[PDB]
Amino acid sequence: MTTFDDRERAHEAKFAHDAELNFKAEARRNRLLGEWAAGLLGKTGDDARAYALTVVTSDFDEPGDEDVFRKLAADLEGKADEETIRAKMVELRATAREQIISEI
Repeated sequence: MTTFDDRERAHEAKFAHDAELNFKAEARRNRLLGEWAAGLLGKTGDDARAYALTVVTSDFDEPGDEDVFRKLAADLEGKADEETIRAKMVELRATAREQIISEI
């Protein structure tokens, strides 16, 4: 009865016309970071998937806020160095578009 159908995806040239399919890769930078911490925290399957679906802010650019580092170094206590957090998510600017163009 419902008014929806969302089906397979079809990104054919869409990354330089459309918003909707662009948007995911346009951002992505923080969407994949719970999918990192998941495994380290022992989360797998839906335990990973659901956890990943509550990890987005895009913190830690210039000093003035800094909470994600503070929270991760507690949550991930024993599984990430300070530098292991602060060096990682730096590069994911590239990995963000990459993982979409991988898992099309």
